[PDB]
Amino acid sequence: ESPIGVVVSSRRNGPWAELTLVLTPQELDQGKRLLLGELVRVSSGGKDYVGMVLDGYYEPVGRSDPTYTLALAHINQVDLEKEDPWARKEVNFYHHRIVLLGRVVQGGLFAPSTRLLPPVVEARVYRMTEEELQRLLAAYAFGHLAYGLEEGGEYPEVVKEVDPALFVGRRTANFGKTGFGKSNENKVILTLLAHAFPRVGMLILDQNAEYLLQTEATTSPGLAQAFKALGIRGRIRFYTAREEAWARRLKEHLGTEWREYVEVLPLKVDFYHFPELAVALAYQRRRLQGAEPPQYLENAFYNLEDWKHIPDRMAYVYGALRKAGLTPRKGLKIKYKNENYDISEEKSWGNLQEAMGGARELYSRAKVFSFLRAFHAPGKEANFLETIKEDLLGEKTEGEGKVVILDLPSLGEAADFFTLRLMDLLFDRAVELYGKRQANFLVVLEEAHNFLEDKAGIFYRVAKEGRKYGIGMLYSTQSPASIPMEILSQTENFLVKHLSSEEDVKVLKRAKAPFAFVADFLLSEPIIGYSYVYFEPYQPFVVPLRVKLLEHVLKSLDS
Amino acid sequence: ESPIGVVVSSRRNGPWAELTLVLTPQELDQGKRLLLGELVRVSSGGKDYVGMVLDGYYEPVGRSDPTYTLALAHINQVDLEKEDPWARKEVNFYHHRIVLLGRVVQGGLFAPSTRLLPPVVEARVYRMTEEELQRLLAAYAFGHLAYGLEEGGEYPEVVKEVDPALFVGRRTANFGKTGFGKSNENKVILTLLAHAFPRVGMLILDQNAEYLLQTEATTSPGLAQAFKALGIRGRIRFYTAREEAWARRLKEHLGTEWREYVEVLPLKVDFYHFPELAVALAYQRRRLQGAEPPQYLENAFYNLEDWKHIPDRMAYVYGALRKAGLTPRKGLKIKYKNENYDISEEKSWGNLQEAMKGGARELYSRAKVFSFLRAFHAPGKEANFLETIKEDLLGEKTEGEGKVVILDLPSLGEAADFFTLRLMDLLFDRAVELYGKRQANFLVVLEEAHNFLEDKAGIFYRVAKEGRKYGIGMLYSTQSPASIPMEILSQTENFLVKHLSSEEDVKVLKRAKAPFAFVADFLLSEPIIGYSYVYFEPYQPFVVPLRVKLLEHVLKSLDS
DNA sequence: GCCCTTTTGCAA
DNA sequence: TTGCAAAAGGGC
Ligand SMILES: Nc1ncnc2c1ncn2[C@@H]1O[C@H](COP(=O)(O)OP(=O)(O)NP(=O)(O)O)[C@@H](O)[C@H]1O
Ligand SMILES: Nc1ncnc2c1ncn2[C@@H]1O[C@H](COP(=O)(O)OP(=O)(O)NP(=O)(O)O)[C@@H](O)[C@H]1O
Repeated sequence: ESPIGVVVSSRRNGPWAELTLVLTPQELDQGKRLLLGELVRVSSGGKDYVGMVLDGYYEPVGRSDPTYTLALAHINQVDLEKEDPWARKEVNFYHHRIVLLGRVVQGGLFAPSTRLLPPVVEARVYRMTEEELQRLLAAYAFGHLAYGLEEGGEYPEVVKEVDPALFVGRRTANFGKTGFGKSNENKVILTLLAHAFPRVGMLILDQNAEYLLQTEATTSPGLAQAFKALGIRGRIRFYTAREEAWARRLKEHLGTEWREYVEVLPLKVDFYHFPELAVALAYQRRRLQGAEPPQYLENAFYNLEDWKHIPDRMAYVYGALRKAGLTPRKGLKIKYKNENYDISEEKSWGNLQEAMGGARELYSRAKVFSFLRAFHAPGKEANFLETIKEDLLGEKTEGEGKVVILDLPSLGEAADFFTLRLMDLLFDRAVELYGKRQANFLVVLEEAHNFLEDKAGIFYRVAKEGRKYGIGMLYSTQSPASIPMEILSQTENFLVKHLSSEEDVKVLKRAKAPFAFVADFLLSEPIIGYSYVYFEPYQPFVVPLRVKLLEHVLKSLDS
Repeated sequence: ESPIGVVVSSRRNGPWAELTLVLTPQELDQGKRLLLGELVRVSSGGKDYVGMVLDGYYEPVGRSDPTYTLALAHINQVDLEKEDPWARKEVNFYHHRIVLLGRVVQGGLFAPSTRLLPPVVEARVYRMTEEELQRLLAAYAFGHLAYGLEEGGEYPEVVKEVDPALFVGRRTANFGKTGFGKSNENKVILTLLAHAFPRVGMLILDQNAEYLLQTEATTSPGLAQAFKALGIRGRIRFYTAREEAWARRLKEHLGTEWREYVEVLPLKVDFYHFPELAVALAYQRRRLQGAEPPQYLENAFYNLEDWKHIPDRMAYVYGALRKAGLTPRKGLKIKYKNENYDISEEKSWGNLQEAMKGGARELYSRAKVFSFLRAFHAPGKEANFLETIKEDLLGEKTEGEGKVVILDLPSLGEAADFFTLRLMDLLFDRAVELYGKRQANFLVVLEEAHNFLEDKAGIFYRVAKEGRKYGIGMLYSTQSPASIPMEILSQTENFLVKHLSSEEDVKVLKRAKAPFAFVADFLLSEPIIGYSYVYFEPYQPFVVPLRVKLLEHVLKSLDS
């Protein structure tokens, strides 16, 4: 409980304040060392700061010639330690560099950096204890502090706790090369949130079919299995286009009672039941792809509801839908003029075609509804977009919280349009509902480099304006250089694993200043599960961690 | 009132002169210190300058070895403040570097930089007093000077005040990261202006439904609640397409007397009363698009006034409107040929269509071009919200009344962009027409400015360029300096910058304004909420940190 | 984004 | 039958 060394300098180096430290022969012989990246406590005029050891080098102290002294001692076979204690007391020194991150304020928020530079004769450096480290961090264990693989740098009793106030309404980045634990960390965080704070909903853009169920050895279990193990019931809603296959897999991997944990829903709708929905999708495709809508589509989009009362116009619309190539359910009847036809049968379909208001233009241009074949399935009668919107922002659903997983791969090549439409609809509804209830849901999207780019930027709008409505993002990109700076600069949290490239670390430092002190560690130490966590404004400095395996988390939390 | 240290050097570092300062051990022991970014007064040849503390470092003075001395003292375990004062007295020095921003001359005008380099022997540095700082800032508090979160570096008695000369007629910028106080600062400025100078009109292009009512604990209260607290009556005009819902909210929050503070109007009009408005909107829509509106549309737009006197042409126009989809009110009559139909009924409409020219027939045939107008149509309104807003802002009856206009853009849906562009064009044209008879004297609040100031041909771009002549101000927030063109950034007069994380943002800011080169490190390193770097031209052409105030505290203080 | 084609409808 | 206007899909 005394200073490690003696401070012999200080300065302002860029936007940070440093101070040099010297370790004397006594402290070096006793066995006191300092690991690079360690956190120390600096006292200057009665105040306690937080420092991080950056560098370390050897330099002569006083008027000495260490090279000559050591070379001569080696030549003469003179054992310095046992024979010349007075010669081992004038070369045994060592310098260090320390950077003042900020000052911890009691009952308040960590004050970053410092505008005051301490004189040399009024600064001390004390090693930090476990209680102080816990007070620094804590102010459901998600990981514990650890400095590299060095012995004595592991602190299993210092942990970082998951808290909805850290993730809800704020963007979180997740970087790290392949096989280093991004998905495992995401699963751990989501499981802990769902288990501890059941009032938070999530929307998962499952791009790789790895979240609901995972059985290969190349990754940890999935959310469905985790929920079953933890005892969470009736919180997962799964939307897929392969309902039967996924139900078979779920039954196999969860037993005969899988329906108590997962609700499987289809991504199909009978467009002969929602012609207005079909028109809206066709009209919105143009806007979502840059260009402006045609007038013959604007007119229909605005007037279809009125058209519904004119049987002839409705017959025109249904004929356009059928001519597009959408197979109807067996037993449909049209009423052109005052005669009932059967578009399901080829004979009556041709009769109606030859027997046959803006609906005429729609029938002529019905070659534009062909892209809707992906989402069309006869006899469904369930608007999945409305179902998702109600699940996420229902009046009564407030509180309980729901987890929504979308099986994007099952949608073929329409996944991009479907995701853009869903995001636009959800954000518009959230903006409308402002003041009546907060959205309070978290958007999870892996391979975010794909989604964070478009015309009109639905995801740009979500990232840059979701804070007010409690709409938080948590994206994994695997390479910082692939994310636009316009979105990188708006990210509050960070979770960076090992990054091999140099451009990646340079971009990370450029986007977030405090990440310049760990670039060398990231470059040189390829360790799996080792992450540097940064959280504004509660913990505005980089801290290393050893993330926990999902199996271990489940086993520990079962009790 | 004694020099803090001793000047021991000076030079011309690039375009700025600088000089080094030394703090002696006696002063260091007394407790004197200098904070980075602090403002100090420099005396040289009978003229006082204004300097900023830039850097600080430790360097040995004289023939000494501080490293060896301190290491030996530590080894021998001798307290360095009670046992060996003569050894502690030769290593307790410290250097500072100071930059001269300029000197104030005549009536507060700021002479920039300096062509004269002061000799070391006759240059002194005095700490600046509260009176001097107040004079510096001055020539209804908005924020008090503060140097970071360092205790002892805060001056609650030094404030920057709100004055229409600062804002109206000049462009202001409001940058910062997401969640740091841009909206709160905007609301503070607006509330102070509306409480102090009631002859300044505003136009808030609301985009998130936050400037009228705000109850969620994620932003400061709304302007409606602020006005209710401050006792300002009959000054807010709300334009929205959700009259009933907003009336419910106002009733449930402002109380039962809410109609005194907020006046609600709808964004819907009946186009059967303003066919000229319908045709003008349809014609303007395409021009705001690519270009070259069709000849028939041009002809209709120019000659509808003449058409008004011909019932046959007007019947063709009304038939076109009805065919587009717009619903007329019950009991409408059309005089075609020599007959009076009732287009509100199916059979009458069919008969008229069967019965049915200088340009009206082509419009009737191409009736699908008016479909988009169904996003504004509501039978039985006869309001012309565009004209009403024009009278509210640039009306000749006001000559100073104070009118706060808030537009609920989200309610419109996908027509908000076109509506905003058309309204801005109309307002600017009217203001240009009014030049030489009366000034507009109003401010245009704009949020998410990067959406509007992108294209060089935009009406918002032209307003930003040419509004000062006619008295039209601006105040835009964008969250990122990199998203605004340099052409606008250079010409902007006022700045209010919060924490910025990206190096590109700070580089852009310093490229646009040279004096912002001394605060890049602070911006990058300190993520403080509510901390602002204000720079106002031309009276205060240097960066001064502030501590913006919460709207709740501003209200509670102004009540007295 | 930008630049041609095809089609319909109303002259003549 | 031809010429001209105006809207919407293709290629690059
Ligand atoms: N904290 C950890 N401790 C130990 N092993 C871990 C840890 N995190 C991950 N792993 C191992 O790393 C493997 C890959 O994890 P994974 O979550 O797929 O990384 P990843 O970021 O998703 N790579 P990828 O998503 O394919 O780009 C797992 O199967 C584990 O064996
Ligand atoms: N000067 C201040 N002092 C204390 N809290 C503040 C101050 N300014 C803002 N806040 C708080 O900071 C949060 C964000 O407020 P807000 O003004 O909406 O920031 P913002 O910049 O408008 N967010 P954004 O529109 O995305 O940039 C709220 O909780 C405010 O109460």
